Amino acid sequence: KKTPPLVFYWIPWFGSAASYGQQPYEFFESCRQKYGDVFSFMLLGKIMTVYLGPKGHEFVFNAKLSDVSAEEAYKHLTTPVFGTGVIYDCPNSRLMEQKKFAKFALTTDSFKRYVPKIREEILNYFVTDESFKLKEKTHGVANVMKTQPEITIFTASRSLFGDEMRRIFDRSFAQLYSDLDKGFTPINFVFPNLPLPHYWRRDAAQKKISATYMKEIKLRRERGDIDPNRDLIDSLLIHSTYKDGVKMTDQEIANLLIGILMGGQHTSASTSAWFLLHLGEKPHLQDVIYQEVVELLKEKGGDLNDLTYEDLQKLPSVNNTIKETLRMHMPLHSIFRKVTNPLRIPETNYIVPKGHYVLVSPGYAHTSERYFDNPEDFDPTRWDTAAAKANSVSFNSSDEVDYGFGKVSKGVSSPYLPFGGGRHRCIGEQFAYVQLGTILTTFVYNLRWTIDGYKVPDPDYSSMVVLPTEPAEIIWEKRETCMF
Ligand SMILES: CC[C@@H]([C@H](C)O)n1ncn(-c2ccc(N3CCN(c4ccc(OC[C@@H]5CO[C@@](Cn6cncn6)(c6ccc(F)cc6F)C5)cc4)CC3)cc2)c1=O
Ligand code: HEM
Repeated sequence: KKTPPLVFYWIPWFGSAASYGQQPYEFFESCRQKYGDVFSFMLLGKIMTVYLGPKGHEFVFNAKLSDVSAEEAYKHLTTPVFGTGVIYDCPNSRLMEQKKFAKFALTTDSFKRYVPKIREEILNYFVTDESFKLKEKTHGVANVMKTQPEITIFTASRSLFGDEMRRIFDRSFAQLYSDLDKGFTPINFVFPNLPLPHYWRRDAAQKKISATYMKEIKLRRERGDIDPNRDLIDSLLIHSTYKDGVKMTDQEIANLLIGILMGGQHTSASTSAWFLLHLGEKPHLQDVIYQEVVELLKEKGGDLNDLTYEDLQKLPSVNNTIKETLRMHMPLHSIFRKVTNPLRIPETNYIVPKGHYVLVSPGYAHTSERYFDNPEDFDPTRWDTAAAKANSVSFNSSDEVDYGFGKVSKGVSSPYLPFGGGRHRCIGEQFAYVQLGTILTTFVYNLRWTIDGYKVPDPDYSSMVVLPTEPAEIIWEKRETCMF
């Protein structure tokens, strides 16, 4: 009566890892139907306490700074991958402000600039890459698991870092990111640093990529032109001063960029991968977006005026599509807080011993039939003339709160929380809809793809983000054959 019911573990230290590791939303539901909303289950030595539904969103995201802590849970996943000093390798208050700094490059004025850039890179890929080669080919097959992470990393790189850094990638140093990218695996949670080639190439890579950003930060500064609020590198050059007057070192700034680049790239890659495969099973939907985009362009020329950020606003169908994939495949299937003081689940007789791991999964409610009718059908129409990414789209108090990076909703009690809530809330929400929006609109305008006498592959949950199975590929044709 004082603790949540810990459950059976197939092999004990191993715990429920396979059932949960194989499918969390299924595993969660099986327990719910005979224990209720909260229950514990052990995993890799660490036992896991879960709270399902909106109320579990409140108890976790809105937990006091003293009761839980995300630094503890994420430290080894990120630090060895990004670097020291920043993001979970520092007090919470340092993290909060590092958000404030970064947000200055994620504003409406930046976004208007980012869209043409982001589109321009996509068009580079359509031509130069073997997957498409639109200039010479009219048919094609694209492995979305290859293309999307490359398109996402090139688009993010160009928007947030600039054109000098995007030209540096055209080289072998591209490799260094593949090596650091491999370092970013849930295998870190338990194995942070081992002596085999993987971990060495990963530490080496980090230090060389950190140097690359340090040198560009250096020159961009001394050269003396950091004036346009061009990007994320500019905004950290001018804002990197904490409350107390302490100032981030340039290596620390460099590690933050790496953190944010890889952080944003993985999540956004999944979602673009997923709405390509899903849009491919239902090509009817692609033509909905295509008609809407052409009607917006108006009378002649494929586009009367190349599509802008403001225009991206006027396209509910594009935005509704992004909301549906984030519902059906929230890249982050489970979010953790390590418990630092015993917690008294209210409207309950439970204490969560200190030292347990607290797991919240908005994705469950997203996939849940208890909260969405026909939850496993890809139907973006369910968003009824409501294309907003977020608002207090659910109940309880939704008044505002400031944790040090801008005022944010107090109430997190919604079934749909793809970007989370509370202090660790995502700051990249609007950058994603822009980036993904531009990828989507650029894709349908030039290509019409399909899905090979089949339907969407089963998701793999064994990595950072929820990704598709190995033979994941779309077969494209051209909506207009002659353009160069
Ligand atoms: C079946 C055999 C079995 C045995 C074991 O072999 N087995 N096999 C396989 N598995 C297996 C494999 C994996 C798991 N994982 C459980 C834990 N999951 C996970 C996912 C995401 C996480 O997020 C980390 C942070 C959160 O915020 C981010 C992200 N972000 C938000 N916006 C942008 N980025 C962030 C923030 C800000 C930044 F600036 C940067 C950032 F990055 C980073 C944390 C944890 C992964 C799956 C479980 C089981 C097994 O159990
Ligand atoms: C669809 C794409 C994205 C999704 C679904 C997403 C989702 C989330 C979620 C759920 C969290 C909360 C994690 C937690 O509570 O522990 C989060 C945090 C965060 N995200 Fe994102 N994110 C996305 C893209 C981005 C991008 C593009 C950036 C940067 C440009 C970004 C930066 C962050 C940061 C800095 C945090 C805060 C980490 C913390 O407070 O501990 N995310 N994101």
